[PDB]
Amino acid sequence: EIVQLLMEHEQTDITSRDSRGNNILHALVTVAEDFKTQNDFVKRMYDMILLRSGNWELETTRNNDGLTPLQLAAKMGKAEILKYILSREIKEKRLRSLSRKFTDWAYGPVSSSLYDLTNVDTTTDNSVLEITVYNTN
Amino acid sequence: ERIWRLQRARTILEFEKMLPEWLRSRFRMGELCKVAEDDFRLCLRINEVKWTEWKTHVSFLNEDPG
Amino acid sequence: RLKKRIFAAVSEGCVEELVELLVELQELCRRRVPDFLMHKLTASDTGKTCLMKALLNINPNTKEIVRILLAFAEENDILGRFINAEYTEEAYEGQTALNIAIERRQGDIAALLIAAGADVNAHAKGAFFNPKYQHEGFYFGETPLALAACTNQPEIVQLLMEHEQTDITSRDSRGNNILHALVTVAEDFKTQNDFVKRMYDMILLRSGNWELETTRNNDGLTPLQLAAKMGKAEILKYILSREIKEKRLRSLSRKFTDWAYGPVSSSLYDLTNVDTTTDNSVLEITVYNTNIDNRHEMLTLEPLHTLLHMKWKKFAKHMFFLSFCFYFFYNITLTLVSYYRGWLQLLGRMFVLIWAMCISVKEGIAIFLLSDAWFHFVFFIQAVLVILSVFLYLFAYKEYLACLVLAMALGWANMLYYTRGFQSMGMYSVMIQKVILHDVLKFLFVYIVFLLGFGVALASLIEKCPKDNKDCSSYGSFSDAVLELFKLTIGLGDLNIQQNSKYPILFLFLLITYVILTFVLLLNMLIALMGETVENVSKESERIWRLQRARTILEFEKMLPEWLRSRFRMGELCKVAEDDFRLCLRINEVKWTEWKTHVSFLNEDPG
Repeated sequence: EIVQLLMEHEQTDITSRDSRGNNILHALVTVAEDFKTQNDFVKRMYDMILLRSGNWELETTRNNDGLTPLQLAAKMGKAEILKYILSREIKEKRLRSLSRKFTDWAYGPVSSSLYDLTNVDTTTDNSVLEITVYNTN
Repeated sequence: ERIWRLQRARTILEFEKMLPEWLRSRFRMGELCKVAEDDFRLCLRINEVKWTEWKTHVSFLNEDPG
Repeated sequence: RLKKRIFAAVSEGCVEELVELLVELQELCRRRVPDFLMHKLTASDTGKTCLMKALLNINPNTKEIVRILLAFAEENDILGRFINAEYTEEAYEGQTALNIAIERRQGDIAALLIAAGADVNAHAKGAFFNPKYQHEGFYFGETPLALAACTNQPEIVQLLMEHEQTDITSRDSRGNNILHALVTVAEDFKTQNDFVKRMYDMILLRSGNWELETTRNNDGLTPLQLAAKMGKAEILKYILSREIKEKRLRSLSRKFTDWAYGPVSSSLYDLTNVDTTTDNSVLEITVYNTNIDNRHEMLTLEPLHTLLHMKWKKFAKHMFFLSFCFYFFYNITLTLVSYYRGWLQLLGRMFVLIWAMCISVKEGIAIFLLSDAWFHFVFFIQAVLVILSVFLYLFAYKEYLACLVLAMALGWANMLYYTRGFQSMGMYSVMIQKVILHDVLKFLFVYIVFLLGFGVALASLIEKCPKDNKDCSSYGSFSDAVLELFKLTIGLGDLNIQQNSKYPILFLFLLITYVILTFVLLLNMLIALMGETVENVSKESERIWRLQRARTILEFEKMLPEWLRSRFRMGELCKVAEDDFRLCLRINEVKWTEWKTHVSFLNEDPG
């Protein structure tokens, strides 16, 4: 409730970056732990905030360590938030451009979905796939 | 099995990092697909079959299944 | 200009006004006719009508759009060619506007189209609707009724069957009728939650006949035999025992209750295409079909289990034991011939050559029809070695004794095949057979690589000249080193500081590492792994042995004469209905769980 109050407030700045460089999504990633602990309310808040401000601005930024909240979830050990972020299906046709997974065609039970490799597929400098493999911590 | 998948994975990425820049770009797993009006992004196709939950398909990309 | 505004107008459907307006411009522009409006209103490349493109996109206004389209097409009397039009493209060929409304789960529009004269019998044969390499494509059957059935839509199925013009018995391009289609689809309970069995029942009970289930697709299979070829157990249990309670359609059941009194009841099963009096039956397929690996649960079903049991108790037991005797005497005579090298050779050796030739011919014929058959290779190799040793004994050569004794030892290794007649030893030999495959081989590979490593490791150090003393240098070429290591594993090998080895410390270290890597590590690892496999195999070993025993049973059955085979003829004639006489198998049962008054039964007097 308080989150919706603050975002609905016209003066709130959703994209604000704290002293560490983290915006709100980085913060939600550095927190979230596991299902046996938090019962997964962080994924819900992450979705809520993204859908509430339509943009790639939040998820494309970088904290002072030079990481997007996706790459940050890769550096840290957070699987439950990474599955969510890494496959998103947004059903509402307005905000559907924010999804990372799409259904190319579906007929009966058979369906061919489609995934987005931008920061994943290791055509970039440090991607999600290089981190999850070479990260020994 | 998961541990072996991890080791195999690290070998795979090593061999990828040992390739020339052009031969590396020769493979380039994925394909260009048009998601939205201005959005063209490299995508990876995965086919699925699910008998559990049925629905009328509304949001999709192409009408004609290929 | 005009067409694209229409296709986009129905695709969007957010504005039905400019659909009415654009259509009005079409009718006014029609004053130049039925074929014209179809050409202008139908996409020429793919043959897609606007009605198709209107159904492909489901928005809340779609129903009214379809109504407007059908009224506009009826006002010009194009309604006949307008609905029944279909894709001309190679991949989508045959698809009609009804397949789309059924695929998208729209019941109202499907009804409107049916009542509007839509073809319910239209087969859609594309490359997409008849896929090879099933990853990309969907095969539901060609007919629409098969689509509504395979997609789990009971209402639309009842609509189509209640429609007088639908043909239930239609056979698609592959030869499959609707029941074949339901069989090629159904998977398992953990996946589909078993709605296919329900639809199969629904369709059978809806059209009373044996016509559907007695037909054959172009591969020559009934939907029962097809469920046997494929791995489908859940549909096969259903089909294979059916109890239909309604007295009208009761003639379609494959299981009947002969009599029931209190808890005790004697049911009765139907063996027609099951019991292997036909060419390829349900029982021959589930056994000899190697493409499944579901055959565990396949042979535990109701009639099959007791068919195998009854055959064993009738004949296959005595043929199996008898075979054991004739092979046992053979191998003894083979040993007594091998051990002592007047009239003993003349008496026995002839029989050795005879029965060896018989094994060679029979196992050879069986090996021409090709991990289950691995014995047929071994017995054949034995027979080849025996008769070969006989040829080299008649001819003058010294190599005959080698083949003879090797054949003998191989024979005593082939005693194992006859342990499958007993339950306690059968499961044992099964567990051995799996241990050799999963565990021991991995050990022997990684061990032989070490023998080959340390062999050349040590031979090069002991490689110094013996100085014409064979006892000074214990290690000659690479052979003696490997042999000495294998001695050391048994405890025979001689471990000492060796003269002629210029590096006695390195030598000793490199040998101790061999002992450690072998014993305290890689040999115990094997024991742990075997301890892991025994736990998983202990559950399925009985079923596996039941499978092997089953294949032996069917083999002995196929080796009988036509008359002696018909002498047994498991089952009995029983009168199910007025004209129905069918060979049946009786199975007595006692169930305390659920009580009911017995209404449908066969005889009143329990016997």
